[PDB]
Amino acid sequence: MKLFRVVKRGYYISYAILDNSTIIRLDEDPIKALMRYSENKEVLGDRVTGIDYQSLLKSFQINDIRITKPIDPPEVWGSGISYEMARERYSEENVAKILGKTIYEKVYDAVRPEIFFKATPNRCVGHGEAIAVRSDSEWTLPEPELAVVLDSNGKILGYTIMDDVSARDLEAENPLYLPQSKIYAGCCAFGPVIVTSDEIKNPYSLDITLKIVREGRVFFEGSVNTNKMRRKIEEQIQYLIRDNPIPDGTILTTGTAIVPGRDKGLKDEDIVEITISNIGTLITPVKKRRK
Amino acid sequence: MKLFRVVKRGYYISYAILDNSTIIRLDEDPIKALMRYSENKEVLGDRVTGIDYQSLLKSFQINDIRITKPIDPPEVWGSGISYEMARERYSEENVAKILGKTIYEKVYDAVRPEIFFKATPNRCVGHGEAIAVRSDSEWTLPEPELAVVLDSNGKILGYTIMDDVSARDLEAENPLYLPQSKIYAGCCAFGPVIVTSDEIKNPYSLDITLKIVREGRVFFEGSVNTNKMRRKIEEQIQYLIRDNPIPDGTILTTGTAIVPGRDKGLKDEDIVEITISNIGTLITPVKKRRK
Amino acid sequence: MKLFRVVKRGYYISYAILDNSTIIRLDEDPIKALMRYSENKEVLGDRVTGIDYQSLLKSFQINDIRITKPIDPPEVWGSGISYEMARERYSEENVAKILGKTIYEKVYDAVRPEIFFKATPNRCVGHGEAIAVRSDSEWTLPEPELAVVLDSNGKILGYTIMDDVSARDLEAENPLYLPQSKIYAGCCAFGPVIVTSDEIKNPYSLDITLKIVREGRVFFEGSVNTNKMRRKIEEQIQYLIRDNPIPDGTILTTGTAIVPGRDKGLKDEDIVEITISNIGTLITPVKKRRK
Amino acid sequence: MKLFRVVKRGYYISYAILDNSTIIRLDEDPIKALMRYSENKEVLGDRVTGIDYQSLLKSFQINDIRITKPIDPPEVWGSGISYEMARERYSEENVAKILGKTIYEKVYDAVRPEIFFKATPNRCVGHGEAIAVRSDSEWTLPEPELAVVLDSNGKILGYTIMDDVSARDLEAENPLYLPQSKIYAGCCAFGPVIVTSDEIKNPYSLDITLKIVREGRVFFEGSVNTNKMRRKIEEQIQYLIRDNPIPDGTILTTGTAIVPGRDKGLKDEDIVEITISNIGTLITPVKKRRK
Ligand SMILES: [Mg+2]
Ligand SMILES: [Mg+2]
Ligand SMILES: [Mg+2]
Ligand SMILES: [Mg+2]
Repeated sequence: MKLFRVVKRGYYISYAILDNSTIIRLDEDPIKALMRYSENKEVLGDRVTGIDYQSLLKSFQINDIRITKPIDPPEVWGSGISYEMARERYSEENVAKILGKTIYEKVYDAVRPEIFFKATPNRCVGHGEAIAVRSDSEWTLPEPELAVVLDSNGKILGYTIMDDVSARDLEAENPLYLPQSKIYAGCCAFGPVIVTSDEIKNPYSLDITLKIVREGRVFFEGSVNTNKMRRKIEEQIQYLIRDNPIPDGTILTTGTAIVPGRDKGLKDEDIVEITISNIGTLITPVKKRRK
Repeated sequence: MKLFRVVKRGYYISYAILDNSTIIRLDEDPIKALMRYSENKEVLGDRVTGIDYQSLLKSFQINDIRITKPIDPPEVWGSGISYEMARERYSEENVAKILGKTIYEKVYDAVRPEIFFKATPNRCVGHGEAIAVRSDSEWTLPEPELAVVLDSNGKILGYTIMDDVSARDLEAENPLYLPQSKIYAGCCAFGPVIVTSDEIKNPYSLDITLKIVREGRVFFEGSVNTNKMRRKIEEQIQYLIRDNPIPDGTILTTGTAIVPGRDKGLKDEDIVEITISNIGTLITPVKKRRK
Repeated sequence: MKLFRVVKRGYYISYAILDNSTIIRLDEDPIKALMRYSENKEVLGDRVTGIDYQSLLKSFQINDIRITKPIDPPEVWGSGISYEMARERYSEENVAKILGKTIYEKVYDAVRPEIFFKATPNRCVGHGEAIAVRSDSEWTLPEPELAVVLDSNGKILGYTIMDDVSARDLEAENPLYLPQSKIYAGCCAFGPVIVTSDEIKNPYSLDITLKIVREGRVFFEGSVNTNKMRRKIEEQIQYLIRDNPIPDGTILTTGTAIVPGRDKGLKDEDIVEITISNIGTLITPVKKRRK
Repeated sequence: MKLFRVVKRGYYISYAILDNSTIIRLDEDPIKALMRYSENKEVLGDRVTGIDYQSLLKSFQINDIRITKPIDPPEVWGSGISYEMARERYSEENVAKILGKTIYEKVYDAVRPEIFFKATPNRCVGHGEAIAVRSDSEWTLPEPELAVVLDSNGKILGYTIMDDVSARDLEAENPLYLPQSKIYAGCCAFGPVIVTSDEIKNPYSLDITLKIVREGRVFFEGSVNTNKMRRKIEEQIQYLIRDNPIPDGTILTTGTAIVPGRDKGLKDEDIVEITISNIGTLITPVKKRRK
């Protein structure tokens, strides 16, 4: 099952695609629906015709329906430095270091992984909506990541594409600026669907692709497979929930492996496109904040 | 006006003390009430007798009413290293450093202050309720701080006492562990009242006192005045709201100046008592989390 | 306990007077409060000062509070011809008769009492508000009646004063017009309080007084005691609930004994005043409807 | 457009059939939907497949959906004696009479029509649900009637079939018993659809058919056309709303022309079937109330 959501005349409607391309309009709240499917694979609703899912993916709007965030995640959390190359996330001198070894280098090996708070729902956007670059950032990069939807016990309810938008220049100036670099209006995008757990045989065998498009131009193109992830998702979940209650429908984003260069900073009117196998392609325009 | 709130048979009731010791039961939501007073000093409600505020402060419960968090803050944010001595927040080698200078040392001077995400409302507790020490922390300290209640424009609606409970050992191991050290069930307490802006002539002239009590014993006693704060509150507010919408009733906690020693780690059954001039004394029992 | 309710800035607040003239502001819905008192005499709320009940009775408004209907009764039902003299309710020829005996004459004796539907809550008014005379009525009379508040089982939760406003001319033309004569905007008023069951030792020993005031002038004055009621209230309740569910807070009005003459028809600007022992005095201005 | 409603796992869902047999699941409340269609013929929702309307009509339930009342009418009102033959509604002596002429005879001619209060929503049932015979009734008859759905101004939003269930024996004993004879649990049924105003060219040219079925047996069969209605619907509406606000979605039932004989009283397990042209057939089992 693949869940999506549209806004229509100020109200939300949720939908699900079943393997055979048939669309079901949902009776329940989409988070409730994900919890139910997790149990017995039951889906409550009616089969609809005239909802053109493929056109929604391409055009964002048809008639008076517009695709958006597939759910409102009460909380969003991130995980850091979960790939081999991620040790080198900012290799240049000026990095913070613990006795000669950099903070990122140290955390890559350490028993305890990095976990940070990413976003509240109102700070998130979806397919076809604008992500944002801070007014005081000179170097902001999108981070293509696989993300899980969780229940309150830390059980995986589904998978989706997330963009961990990061003001990389601010983080570099001082690791104490990390929350400012990560948390703001439009700092995060996800979708276009949430896929149920059975839609992915092996989460550690999916292609993640990032393209940045500037005035028709492919400004960057990069691809890494999830078989290169060295810190497993279950361990990330484990540390996130320890002494820390998370509500149903929380999203954990599992860290990036694709890092554009210092000169590949995002700017106004850019188009970020992120693809993951079996999920789809998340497309977001870019908008620079004014002082 | 000083606002407090009680839970009574599963429902909330808000109250306000006016200068002349008279108690008013509020008609409106306490956040709405704070916004209104901010405008014209109007308070909607009825004068009550038989609500013994002084006894509530001492005993927490009388009959079937219990004092608690005076509001539900939709978000709580913290500010870091805002006092002269705070450069030395963990002076010992092993600290992360940028070209010989430590991260805390650097941020104390830098134009940009430290701002981090502290808590969601359900992660907060109030007067007479238990704060918590993480199951995997060997060194947790309370941070006595002055905190402001804000509206969505960043206007100060009032002041209160906050305890920025911190797993200091985790932060020390790696500054990337800071969110884990700061954000969890019972990581934050505030109250016992919120005082309106006019109740404090000068926020930069108040005594903050911390006492930790172990089995009747004064395990620690420390006091610093707010005239020692080097980073003003308005600048902290400025950086918090930049490209970052905050809902009405958000709390910003302004940083601590009282730092107990490495051996003064909190443990089960401890009692933390925090006093600030004109506000009152916040009292919370301590509870250690089990693995 | 005596319950009243005020509207204040578009919202309701309920209050109760206890024997010793002390005022309690209620925590619960007033219907819920009546149900609870019915059980164990428990009242949930805070004692207030500065609510001048006696002034409310006289002046209707003080500052920004106005007295109104003490509850919203989901349904209001009436009982007919429950007094000895009520056989003569319209004695003049032209009355409908069953084999020489009039319909009212017949129902006075018959095993089955008269029960009719009186009003929905939005068709009711309270102390100090305008009752209404139909645009097409040439002869409308107020009917001073004792009324009970009931729960869903038909248990008496309290007593109050009701005015069964009746377009008597329409009823006289044809008994099939009775619902039009009885049910309309402002066809019904009650209050100013609801008194709990223990506030009345004997419901069959209370003085009911009707006065109609026209431009300072006592246009009518009449008084009958409830010891003259020949059809008991419990029997009226019995027939009302038979195969007929009534929601909590339903009001049954028990029939009138005071019937002004054919020439005493109500008109614009009139003031109806109804007094019952131990309850109080219901005062309503009169307003004639325009075609 | 023809509206129906199902209950499914404790929640309601509304649907509409468009001329071409296509089913639309509604976005809005069905009363809101009727008001909108009344304006510009706009319908908000999605086309569905797998909702078998014809099977619902026949079988009441399929899988986990059950047809019921198409709306919750906040109020239901009735009109009386609107057909030529209705003068003879109980011709036998013992009838109430005004100077030799019976009450029904008088009201048939009189400028003012009969209007009475019929039911609250919780006293109503729909297609496939049980109507009821009072425990103390020895002669109850169904009254097949055309009914209008109205807005607050008295504008016709649609048409439907209603059964004005009447304890005829109680009415006959005394016209003052009419409300007891008319208003009770299960005193009223309507459906199975509401048809929009354009679905009926002439309301005064429709066949109304009543059949009562006892153990497979046609116990009664009767049919009258609406071209025999002598009191027009607009006049009934006019008198209903005069000085009398009615909420959106109120139903007025326009009076019956089919009156079974004194021996045709309903009993337990009976099946009442009512047909009107262009609307459909309302089917309700019968259940006798126990003392
Ligand atoms: Mg990331
Ligand atoms: Mg702190
Ligand atoms: Mg009366
Ligand atoms: Mg009828």
